[PDB]
Amino acid sequence: IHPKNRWYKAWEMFILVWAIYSSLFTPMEFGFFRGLPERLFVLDIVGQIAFLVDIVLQFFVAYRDTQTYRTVYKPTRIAFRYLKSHFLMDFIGCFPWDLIYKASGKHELVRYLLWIRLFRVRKVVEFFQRLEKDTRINYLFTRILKLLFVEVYCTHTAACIFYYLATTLPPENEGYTWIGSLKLGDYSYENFREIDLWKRYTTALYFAIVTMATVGYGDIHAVNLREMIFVMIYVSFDMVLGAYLIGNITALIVKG
Amino acid sequence: IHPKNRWYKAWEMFILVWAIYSSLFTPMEFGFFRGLPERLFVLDIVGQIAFLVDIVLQFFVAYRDTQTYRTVYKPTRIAFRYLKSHFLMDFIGCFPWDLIYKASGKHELVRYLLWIRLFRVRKVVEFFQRLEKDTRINYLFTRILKLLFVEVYCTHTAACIFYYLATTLPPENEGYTWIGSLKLGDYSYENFREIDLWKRYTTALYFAIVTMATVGYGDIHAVNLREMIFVMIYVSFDMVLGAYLIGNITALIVKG
Amino acid sequence: IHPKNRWYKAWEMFILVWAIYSSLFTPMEFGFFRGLPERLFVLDIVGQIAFLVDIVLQFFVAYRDTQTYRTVYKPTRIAFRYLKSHFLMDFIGCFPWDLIYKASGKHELVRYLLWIRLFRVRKVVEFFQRLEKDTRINYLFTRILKLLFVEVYCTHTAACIFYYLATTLPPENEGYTWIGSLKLGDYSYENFREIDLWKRYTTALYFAIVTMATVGYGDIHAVNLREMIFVMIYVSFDMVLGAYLIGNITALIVKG
Amino acid sequence: IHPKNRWYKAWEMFILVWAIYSSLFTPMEFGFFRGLPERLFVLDIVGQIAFLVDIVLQFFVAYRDTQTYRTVYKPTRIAFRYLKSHFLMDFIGCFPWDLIYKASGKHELVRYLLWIRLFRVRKVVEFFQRLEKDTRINYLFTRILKLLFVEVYCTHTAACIFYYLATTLPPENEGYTWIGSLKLGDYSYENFREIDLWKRYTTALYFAIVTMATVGYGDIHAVNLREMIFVMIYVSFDMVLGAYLIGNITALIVKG
Ligand SMILES: [K+]
Ligand SMILES: [K+]
Repeated sequence: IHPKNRWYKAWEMFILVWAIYSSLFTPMEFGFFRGLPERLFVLDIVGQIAFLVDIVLQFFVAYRDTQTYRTVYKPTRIAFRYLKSHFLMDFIGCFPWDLIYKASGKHELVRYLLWIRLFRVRKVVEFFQRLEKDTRINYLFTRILKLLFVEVYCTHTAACIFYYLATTLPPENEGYTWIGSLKLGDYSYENFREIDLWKRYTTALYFAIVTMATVGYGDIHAVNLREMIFVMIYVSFDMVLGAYLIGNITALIVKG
Repeated sequence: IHPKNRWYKAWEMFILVWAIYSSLFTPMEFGFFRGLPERLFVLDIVGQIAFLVDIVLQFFVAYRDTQTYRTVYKPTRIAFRYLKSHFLMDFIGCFPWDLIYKASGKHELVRYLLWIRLFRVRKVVEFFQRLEKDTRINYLFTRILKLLFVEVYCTHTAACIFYYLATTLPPENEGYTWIGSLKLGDYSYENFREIDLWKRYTTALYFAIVTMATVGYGDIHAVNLREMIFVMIYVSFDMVLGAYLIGNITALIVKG
Repeated sequence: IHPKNRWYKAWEMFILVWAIYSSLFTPMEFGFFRGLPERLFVLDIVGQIAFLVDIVLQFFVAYRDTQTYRTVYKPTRIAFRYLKSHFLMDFIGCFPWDLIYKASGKHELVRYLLWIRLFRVRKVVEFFQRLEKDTRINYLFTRILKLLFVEVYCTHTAACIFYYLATTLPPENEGYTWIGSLKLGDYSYENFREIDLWKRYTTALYFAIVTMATVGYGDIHAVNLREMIFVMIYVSFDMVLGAYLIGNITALIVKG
Repeated sequence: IHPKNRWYKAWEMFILVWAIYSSLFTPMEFGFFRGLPERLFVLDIVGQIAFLVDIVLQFFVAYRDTQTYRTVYKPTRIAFRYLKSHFLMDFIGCFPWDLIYKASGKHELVRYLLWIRLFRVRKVVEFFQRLEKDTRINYLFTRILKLLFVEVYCTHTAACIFYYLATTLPPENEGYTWIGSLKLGDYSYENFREIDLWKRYTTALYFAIVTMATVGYGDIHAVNLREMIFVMIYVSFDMVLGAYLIGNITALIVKG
C-alpha cells in the first residue's frame, strides 16, 4: 500500500505502542519473572498475534527505493527487501517462547532467548528517525532525545539483568549476592525470591539509576564475580553514553 | 501606570525579595514544619497581604502589547490580560492555607496544596529575563546564572521533600526511613521528629547537595520504596540539569 | 628600577618560590599545627624577612602606566600605586602572627588571621599572567593550567580546614567527628590529635581529592553540623570549578 | 627494506598483537604474580625472542627521512636513527627479567624493573597514528579512540599496582589493607594471597573501573597510607583524562 496511507500511520503508531511495551517488558520477563504466571498468558497471545499481523502488513506494503527517487510498487521486489532486511529475526522473535520453555522440560537455554524480542526497538528508532526528518524539529534535539531514551532504556534492561544474576546462584547460597545480603534500615532481603515483584524491581532499578547517573551511594553493590564483571561492563558503556549525551547537548547550545 | 514608573522598580524589587522568601520557605513549611508554630503567625499574614497588594497593583498597571510595539493604556484589555495569563493561580496561592488546614480537622490534603505558592518563582525568572534584556551582561551568562539558581533551588526543594517522605510513615515504623535509621559517629537520629529544626534541615540538605553534585558519599541513602522512587526521579533530572549547565558554560567559553 | 632588569627576574622567581611555600604551608599551619613547634621558628623568621625585603624592593621599583604606554620613573606616583593597591594587605600578613598568638595568652582569634597570608598567591596569579602574555603559549592552555592549579590548591586548603573543623570540638566529644570516628581496616583513629602529622594530613587530603574529583567513596564523611555545612559549601564550588575546567578544555579542543 | 613491503605490514600487525599481550600482561606479572609459575616459562622466552627478532628487523629496515620527502636507503644512517631513537630501552626491556630475579637471590629491586617493558605500547600508538593519517577515518575519531584505549589501559595497570600495594605489607599485618580487610556478602578475603588469581584480578579491577568512571561505590577503598597516596594520584589523572575525552567527543559532535 502507499506509504502515505492515513490509516497506515495509525497502524504504525499502534505498533509503536506495542513495541514500547514489548521492549520494556521483555527484560523483566527474562529477569524477575521465571515462567510467567497464568494471568499474563492472554497478554502474550495478544502481543504475538499483533506482531504477526504487523509482519503480514509489512509483507503487504509498498516502499521507496533508496538508490534513486522511485516509489516502487512491484510485490516481488518488496518481498525480497523484507526477506533480506530483518524479516527472519522478527519472525524468530515472534513464536511464543515462554510456552516452549514451559513445555520442553523447563530448560533455561530456551528462556535465554526471548532476548531476541529486543529487535522490536527498531520501531522506536524508526520513529526517532521520522521525527528527525520532520523539519519541525532540529537535527540535534532529535539526537539528544534519542540518546536520553537509549540511556534510560539501557538502565532498565541493566537493572533487569542485575536482578537476574542474583537468581543464577542456588537459593542456599543467597547471602553471597547483591540482593539477599542487602540490609536497608531494619528490613533484610533474606528470601528475596519471595518478596513482592515491585519491591524487587524498584530495588534493582535504584542501583541502576544511581550508577547510570554516576552517583553510586554504595548501599547496593556487586558481591560476586558475575555481578562485578557485569558492573564493570555496565559502567564502561554508560560512561561513553553520558559523554555522548553531554557532547550533543553542548553542540546544541553552541550552534544556537 | 507607565512601566517606566521609577517607584514601580522599587515595588518590583521589593516583591522580588518577598518572592525569594516565599519560594525558599514554602517547601520548608510543607516539609519540616507541620502546622506552623504560633510564633510565625504574623509572617504568613504579612506575606499574604503583601502579595494581595501586588495582585491589585498588577490589576491597576499598564502593560506593553506583544503583537507590535504599542505601550497600551486602556484598562479593559489590561484586565483581560491579567485574568487569562496567571491571575487565578496566584490568587489561589494567596489564601492563608495553614489556617484552613488547622481549622478543617487537620486534613493532610489541605496541607498538600501550599505547593501552589511555588508560582511566585515567576518573579525570579522575570528578573532573570529582564537582566537578559540588558546589554550590560551577555546572552549566555544570564543562562548560566539562571541554570545555577534553578539547580540550587531544586536542591533545597528536593531536600525538603526528602525529609517529608520520612514523616509519612508512622512514628513506630521509624527505623525504616532515610533518617531515624541514621547513625553518624556516636549520634543516633532516633526520634528525628523531636530534634532541632536546623539539625534536620542541614542533614536533609547534605544529602541533596551530595547528590546534586553527584558525589554520593553513601552515609545517607534511601531505605524505603517511596524514598527510592524519589531518589531515582531526582537524579534523572539533576543529571539533565547538570548537562545543560556544563553545555552552557562550554558555549560561553567557546564564543568568548 | 627598570622592569626589564635581568636580576629582577631572578628576584621575581625567588619570590614566586617563597610564595608557593607560604601559600601551601599557611593553611597547614592554621590547621594541623597549633602553635608551631620551636623547630620551624627560623623558617618563620626567614619567610617574614624575605617578604619584607620584597616589600621594600617593590617600593623601590618602577612600573608601566596602564592608561597609556608610559614607563613612568617618577618615585611619588610609583609609590602611590602600591600604597593604594595592596600595601596594607601584604604588610598585615607580614608580621609574625604565630608569635603574637603565643604571647597574648594563646587567643584563638589571633590564630584565626594568618589566613591573610593567602594574598601571596597573587604572585602565582601574576606569573600565570606573564606566561599568558608570552606568545610561546596559547590563550586557552594558560587558562586550563591556571584552573587546574586553582582546583588542586583549593583542594589542599579545603583538606586543611576540614581537619581543623575536627579540632573545634573538645577532645572528650571526639567520637562525634569525621576523624576520631574513623575506622579504616583494623586501625582506629582514636586519639587523632596524637597521631603523626603526615598520617593526619594524608587522611584529610584523601577526603578532599575523592570529592574534588567527585568520587566520594564514603569511607570518610562529615558527621557534625559544621562539617556538613562545610562539605556542602566545598562541593557547590568544586562543581563550578570542574565545569569551568571541562569547558575550557573543550574550547581548546574545538578551537584547535 | 622498502616500508611498503607487503609482508612488512603482516609483520607489523603480528608485532602489534605481541605488543598488546606484553603491555596487558606486564603489569599483571609485576603485580598479582610474584616469580611466575613454571607453567608460563615458555611464553616469556617466545615473547623475548620475538621482540629481539623485531629489533634486528628494525636494524635491517629502510625508513623515511623527516626533514624532507626522501625515502633514504643507506644502512649507516638507519642504524644511527635506530640507536639515537628508542632502541636501548627496547633491548633493556628484552632481557628475561624474571630469570634474573629468580637467580639473583629473589631481590625485589630486580622485579621492580619489568615495568620497562611498557615501552612496547609504542607500537599501539604507532598504529593509532597510522590510522590517523589514513583518510578513511577522521582526525577526531582517532583521538577519541586513542583516549578511550589509554583510559582503559591505565585503569588495568592501576588495578595491578593497587593489588601490588597490598603485598608490600607483611602477611601478618594483612587486616590493615584494602584487600584482606574486605568483607563482601558472606565471603571474607582473609588469606588474599591464597585465593584464585582471577578472583583477585576481578576484585582489583572492579575498584579501578568504579573510580575511572567516578562511581565510587565505597565497598572497596584505600586503608593504608600507600593506598591513599596512590588513589589520590590515580584520581587526579583520571579526571584530566576524562575531561580530555569529553572535550574530544564534544569537538567531534560540534565539528559536524
Ligand atoms: K560519585
Ligand atoms: K559511596
